[PDB]
Amino acid sequence: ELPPGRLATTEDYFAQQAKQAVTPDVMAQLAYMNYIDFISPFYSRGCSFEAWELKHTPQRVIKYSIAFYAYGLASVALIDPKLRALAGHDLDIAVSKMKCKRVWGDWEEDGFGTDPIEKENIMYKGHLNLMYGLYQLVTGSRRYEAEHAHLTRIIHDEIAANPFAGIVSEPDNYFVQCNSVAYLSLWVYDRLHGTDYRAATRAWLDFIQKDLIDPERGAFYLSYHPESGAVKPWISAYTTAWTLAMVHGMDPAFSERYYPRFKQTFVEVYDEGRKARVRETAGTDDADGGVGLASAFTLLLAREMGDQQLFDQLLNHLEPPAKPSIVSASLRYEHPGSLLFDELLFLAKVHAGFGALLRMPPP
Amino acid sequence: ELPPGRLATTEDYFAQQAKQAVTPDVMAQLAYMNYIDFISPFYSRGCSFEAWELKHTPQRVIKYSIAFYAYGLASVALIDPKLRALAGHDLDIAVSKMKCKRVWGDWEEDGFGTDPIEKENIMYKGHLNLMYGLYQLVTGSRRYEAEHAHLTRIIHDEIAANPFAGIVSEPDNYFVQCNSVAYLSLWVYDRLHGTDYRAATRAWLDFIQKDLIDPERGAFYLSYHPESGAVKPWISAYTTAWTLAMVHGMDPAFSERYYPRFKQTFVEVYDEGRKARVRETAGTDDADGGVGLASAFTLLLAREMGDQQLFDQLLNHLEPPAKPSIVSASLRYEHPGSLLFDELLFLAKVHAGFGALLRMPPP
Amino acid sequence: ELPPGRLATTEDYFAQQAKQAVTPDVMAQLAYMNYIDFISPFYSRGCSFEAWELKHTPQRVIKYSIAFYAYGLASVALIDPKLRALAGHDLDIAVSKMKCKRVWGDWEEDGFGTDPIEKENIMYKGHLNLMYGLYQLVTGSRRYEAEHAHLTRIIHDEIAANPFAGIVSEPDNYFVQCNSVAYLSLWVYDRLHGTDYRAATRAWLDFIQKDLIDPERGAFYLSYHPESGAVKPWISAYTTAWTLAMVHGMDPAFSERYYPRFKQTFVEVYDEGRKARVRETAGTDDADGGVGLASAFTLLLAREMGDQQLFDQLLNHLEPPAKPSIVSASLRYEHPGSLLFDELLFLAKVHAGFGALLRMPPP
Amino acid sequence: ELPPGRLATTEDYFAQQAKQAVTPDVMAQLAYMNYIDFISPFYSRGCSFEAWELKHTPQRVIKYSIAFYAYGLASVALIDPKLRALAGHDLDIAVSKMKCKRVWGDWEEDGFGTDPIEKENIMYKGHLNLMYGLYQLVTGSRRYEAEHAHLTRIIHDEIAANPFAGIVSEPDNYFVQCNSVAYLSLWVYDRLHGTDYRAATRAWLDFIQKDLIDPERGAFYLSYHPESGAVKPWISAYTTAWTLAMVHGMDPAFSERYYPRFKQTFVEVYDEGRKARVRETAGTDDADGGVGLASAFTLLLAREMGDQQLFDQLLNHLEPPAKPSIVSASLRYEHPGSLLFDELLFLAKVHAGFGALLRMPPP
Amino acid sequence: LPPGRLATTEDYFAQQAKQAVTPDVMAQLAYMNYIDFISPFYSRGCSFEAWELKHTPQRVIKYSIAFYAYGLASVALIDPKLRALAGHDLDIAVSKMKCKRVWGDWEEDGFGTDPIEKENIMYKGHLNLMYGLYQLVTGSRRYEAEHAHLTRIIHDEIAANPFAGIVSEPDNYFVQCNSVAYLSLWVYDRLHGTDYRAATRAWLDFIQKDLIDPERGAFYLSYHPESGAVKPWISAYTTAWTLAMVHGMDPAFSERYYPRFKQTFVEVYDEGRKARVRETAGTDDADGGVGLASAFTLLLAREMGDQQLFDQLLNHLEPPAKPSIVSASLRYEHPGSLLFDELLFLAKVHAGFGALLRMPPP
Repeated sequence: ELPPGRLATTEDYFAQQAKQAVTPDVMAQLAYMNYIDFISPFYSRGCSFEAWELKHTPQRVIKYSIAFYAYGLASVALIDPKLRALAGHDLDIAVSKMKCKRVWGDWEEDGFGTDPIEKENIMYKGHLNLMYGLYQLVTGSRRYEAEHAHLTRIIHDEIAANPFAGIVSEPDNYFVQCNSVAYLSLWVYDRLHGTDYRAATRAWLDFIQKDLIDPERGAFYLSYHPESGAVKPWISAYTTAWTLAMVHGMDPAFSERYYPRFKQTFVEVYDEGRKARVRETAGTDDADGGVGLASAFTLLLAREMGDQQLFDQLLNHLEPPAKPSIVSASLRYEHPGSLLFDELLFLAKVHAGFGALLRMPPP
Repeated sequence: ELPPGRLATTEDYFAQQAKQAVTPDVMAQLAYMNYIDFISPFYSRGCSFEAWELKHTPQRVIKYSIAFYAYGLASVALIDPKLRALAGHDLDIAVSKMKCKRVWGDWEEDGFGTDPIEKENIMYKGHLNLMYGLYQLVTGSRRYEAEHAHLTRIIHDEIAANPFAGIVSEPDNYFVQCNSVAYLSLWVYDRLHGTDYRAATRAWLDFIQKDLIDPERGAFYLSYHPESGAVKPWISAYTTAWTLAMVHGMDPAFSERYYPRFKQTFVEVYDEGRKARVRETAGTDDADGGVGLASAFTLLLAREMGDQQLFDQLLNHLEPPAKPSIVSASLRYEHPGSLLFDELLFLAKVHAGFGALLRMPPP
Repeated sequence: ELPPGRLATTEDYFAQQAKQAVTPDVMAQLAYMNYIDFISPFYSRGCSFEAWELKHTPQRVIKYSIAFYAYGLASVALIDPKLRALAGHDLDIAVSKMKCKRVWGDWEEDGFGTDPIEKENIMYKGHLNLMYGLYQLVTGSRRYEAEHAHLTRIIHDEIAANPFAGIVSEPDNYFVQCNSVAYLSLWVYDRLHGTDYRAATRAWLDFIQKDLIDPERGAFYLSYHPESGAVKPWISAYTTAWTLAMVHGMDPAFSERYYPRFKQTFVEVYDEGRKARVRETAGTDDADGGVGLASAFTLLLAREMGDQQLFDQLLNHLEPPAKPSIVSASLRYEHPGSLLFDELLFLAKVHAGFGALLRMPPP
Repeated sequence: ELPPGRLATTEDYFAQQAKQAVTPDVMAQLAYMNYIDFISPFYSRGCSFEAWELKHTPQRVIKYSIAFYAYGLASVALIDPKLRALAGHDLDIAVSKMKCKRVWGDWEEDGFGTDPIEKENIMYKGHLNLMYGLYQLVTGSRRYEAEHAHLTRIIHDEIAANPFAGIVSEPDNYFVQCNSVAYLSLWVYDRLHGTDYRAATRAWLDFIQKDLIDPERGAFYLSYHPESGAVKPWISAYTTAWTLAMVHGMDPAFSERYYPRFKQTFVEVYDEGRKARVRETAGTDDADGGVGLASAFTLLLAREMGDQQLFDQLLNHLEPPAKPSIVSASLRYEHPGSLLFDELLFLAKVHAGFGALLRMPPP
Repeated sequence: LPPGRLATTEDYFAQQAKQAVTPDVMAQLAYMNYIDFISPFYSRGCSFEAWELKHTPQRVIKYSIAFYAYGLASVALIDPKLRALAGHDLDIAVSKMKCKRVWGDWEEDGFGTDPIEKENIMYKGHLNLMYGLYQLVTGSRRYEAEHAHLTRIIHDEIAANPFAGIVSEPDNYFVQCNSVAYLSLWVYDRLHGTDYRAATRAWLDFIQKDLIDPERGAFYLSYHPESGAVKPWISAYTTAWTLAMVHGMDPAFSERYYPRFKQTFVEVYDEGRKARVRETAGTDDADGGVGLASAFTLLLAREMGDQQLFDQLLNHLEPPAKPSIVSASLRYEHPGSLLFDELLFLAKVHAGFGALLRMPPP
């Protein structure tokens, strides 16, 4: 059956790639993304952010919104070849908008520098480098090749120069989740050019397993701070869910080791097995604390790991209270339950696996 | 009878040109446009937009407001010779205001360039080139002749240089409706100077019939993107209504072919044949989705095509809930149902046909 | 008797000059104008507009507020010699405040220039030139003589250089009412210096009788636009009332010709002959449309023309619903019915005739 | 007895100097003035006006607030020697704050000049010159001696240059009350240095008795305007009360002459002799019109003239409806009835007489 | 456990011995560190989102950051597993303290463009103590150059003044702000083996002559060197803060006045279960003025080892503030004063300013 308040079955979402068609509700999300002049997020390459003003997206989170849209569009390209030209066009726009000062300008306003790419700031330039790669996989266009080579060399050189494996975001803030994106961006560059930038990944997976994970609980600590050597002593569900999802595309064995322990630690099954919600940290019964993204990031992880049961449970918790409706063949939510809501449900519904995106066949 | 909340019969609007007089409610709209110091839209040539601030007109849509007023005024000049001097004065102001940075400045704010005319941006300069032509047909004034020749040569050269037939708006955004205006502006230049810029029209009508239209449904796709070759895979009522209305003035056979199919696809007759409302896309029962202009643009198409029944039905849907009143011989609407409301009802009530404007007798 | 909500009889207002005393309510208006530190309009020469902020006076209309106060004060000087020194002091302040950028700055904000006097802008500099003259008639002070000569020569030279008789306001906007003030300012300069700048008046009265008036209806068209020669094809009561009032001081025969026709066209007597209200244009029953000044400007015209009956009727319409009260010997209105309310009722109550102000005896 | 809503008896206020102690409520006012970090008026020398922002004090009136606090503090120094060091410290701050541009900057914003001291502006620099003097009488400090000599010489030279006796405020605005302060400041300089700047006072008292006072009513006209010779033809209670209070310190005979006539003209005793309120002008029954300070300035005059009965009557009108309370040994009013409320009640409660302040013994 | 309290007074006082913070202190550290962008200790940036959300007035941000820092230095001493974290938070505390949002009132008031060069001890005293506590906790020489520069400015300015200490605003002398400056010299001396603290004896002599009422054990509000004036009101928050800091330099001084301070200002109520603190004399009203007398006295009670008064004050302060833990993170629905979560944090963990001085190295 179709549980109440849902738009399509878990069977339907997982069958999209095989049926070579997106579900009607994913098509209605692409319509929200592309249809109305000026105010749709993928209307033009311009430095126009009307779509994010209307959703009340905080400035600091727009970079994550654009990136999550981009990762979803790369899966749409793989699902339906008739939509691959459209997905490529949207990715062109995603890259253009990602480079606008509205998106990266927090870096300058906080006093960290005038150039968002030259040093640090992996939370921005990791996502940008992955988007450059996914654009070229999807389209075969060399439009951003020069910028892509420049940013990839910056990421490689900065990893090589650091005593810890990886790159900080704000100075003296190290986040595994933001590093995972940077490392995946090196895999994609290597797939495009036959280079071996991804070689640095082994050292990184060794490093994050020493100080930054609780292996019994299958959960990463919130953050690391190289100057003091401090690890914030709380484990984080959203941090772990995101990291495991991306690492599965580079070292599947790593994510398969920790995933069942991650679920025991954080996932609460309820309503006689029909629903699930995710605790953000230990020592609490409360779901979706902190940034409120544990359930939505776990939905993406469930998709990456092929876990239909947990996917169905999480989507039954997340989607119905958001009261989705289709108006003029376009998807809207009356009560989005978190930041980045339509972005993450879109991405989770279409996600083909970061592994599959790496191996994407040419046009 | 006169249906309730309407100001004049469909017979009266269609009879204006023959009776050589505008209806009282059209005269009351011209009064709103011209009467009150400072706050009327056609008060002066200055870069003053108080009239648009009071209507809460979004910046990006002011260019369309001024242009629609201009197209209406050109029909007023043809209807009533006693109003032709007034119409000419308002068109002078329309051109002046259209050149103010408040109107075109989105082009610079989005990062596309400091000059709105030199390349691309046909959604602005197409309307501006048509207004230059209509000003000169109405008045016989050579005030803008030099600017008109310069912009016409830019449009001609840009068409000749493109591998696709026509000109983009934002870079890599191609809209048939905005191109239709550019092509009509070449017909008007040709009428004024005995040139053959309109020769490029055949190639354009061939091109938009290959990839950009669904001929069974008589409906254009939303947009085309030359870099990717992508066509947004949704059909658009407002896009089609506007395009067919303008093309009818250049190749009437083209619009006559698609019009009946356009009506089957999008038009919903309701209230026992008294009213009509227009769906914006396929796969929905919802009227006036998207930008919300399908009904109002179809009202203009009905006028262009001489379809009194559909004109009457659409106006019975649009005008009454907007609660029009005449106060001190000046027309206002308490609840305009869309953007550009008074502009499009004005234009639809007076529209003599784009063909007739081309053949306008001298003063 | 004294109708309800009125403060004094029409007989009393018309008798003030003969009794050599203003009525107590006019004295209470002078107190509003002069009494309270900082917030009274005539507190100081400074560029301080607290009095206009408290009345919510729109920026563009402050120049008209100051001017109307000034015209009233010139009549106060003529009515009561004991108040002539005070009236002169208020006129000093009126001239100073008129020259503040808060007052003329719209000229620069609209993009027309950085100097409000060098060319055009007669709606500002006409009023300023008349105020310079009235200040010197009232006081005998040579304080502004140099500025007065400079501005009078600018107005004279600009009239001489124009192919039409007079001067525009905004570029290509000609208003008879604003020109009437400029021409009267030349009569006043001539009275002060024995010059013949007023000679240009004959050509102006000839010109405004050809194209700008409807002689059967005794009413001026809204405006004239010299580039196109277009006349906005609506007649205006406030335009006509103001123009006839000022022209009566230069060519009384002209205003006497049109006044009875003006009243038939626009004035509605109601409440069994006790009240009157003025239509702003033709083809309406609605009173005080447009800027909403037709009744108040007609009150001043009735005073200028010596029409006690119409004066009484208009004041019975205007004053009572405004709910005037005297607090601490100072006049206030709870519900002013229009812009410039206290200014125009003040001016109409004291107005000695523009002819009489011209012939003002020395101090 | 102690009337209801009062904090201390008139007997207690008048006995403070003799008992060498301020009343508890005066001590609680000094606490409001000095206690809370940042937001108390006498917190620091800085250009910080948080205390005046919280009381919503209009910018133009801050100069008067600081000055009235200063005059009160000079009496506190005389009443209680244990508080004289504190009073001196507060006067140091009063002088510093008085010199901040927030306080004098209206002079520049109005266009009268960039220097508030060089010419005119006696409403500011009169108060500043008196404060320099009172600071030095109270403390013996030579901190401001150089500035004090410079400003005293400016005042002396400007009096000597004027054809009328005294100095204008805004150009062409002469106020007796603001002049009275300037003249008293010369008496204080003379007491400090054995000079004879006060010699100019005889000519000033002769001048203000000719044109500026109504001798029958014992009341000064609102203001004088030297360029026109105009006297605003209304008498002013607050103007007269302030002037007589200050003149009593220089020529007691002058104030004793007019005081009984001032009370007949303006003071209304009510509630069977228990209360009094003061009319601001003639030809009204309304109390505290205009700036609303007639009652509070008359309270200070009653104190200066030793009139316990009128002091008690006015304080019974002013204090109770203001709903005073002491919280944490600090005085507040829930409903202050006028501008400068706590400042003027403070000053009136402590005022030792301007004569006594002149004769202040050294520390 | 009284209702609306989160932990017993026994639990807070036992933290150092148990080498663990209580769960509610851990939940305060989580509020301080957990959520991206909006948590106060998220980054070194000149970003004040955390203080915008708490509606912290500009002039008081400097005190918020400093009180967090003093609490974190005690956390380092209580739980060695949290000492690296506390060091990281102190790094951020110092960075944020140097942002113009924090010190910029000095320039807006017209006193100067440099907040460190002269005067302004209410700012640079706290900053100099934070530089010291950062280096005690971490061993990091990151700020050593700035710390030496500011310490030498404070020493030279004390040496130049005819009164013992340094003004805040020009001609405003506050004992509480000076107490911090002097303690910052003790910490510099502990780090470098210098004798800047030598100036302390003259300072304790001076504040006992004119600035205290010894019968009432209470300091006057402020002193003004140009006039020699002492504002003639005694202040509870002024005294509580000063006695707490002086206890770390001259314990005998604070032990002399503490019992008299309590008689003068502290009101025990609700049958001995609660206490609240009068801000001045001649009033029955509690927590007048800046409203910090009760919260500063809670810190003093902790410094002086007075469990009974600590329990009484916390029973007055915490329950009406309606604390709750959501997702292992502490919030208060109705904070009863400025700097509420900052001062309850500091009072719950405070090991004594003496103990912080003697902090064992990394």
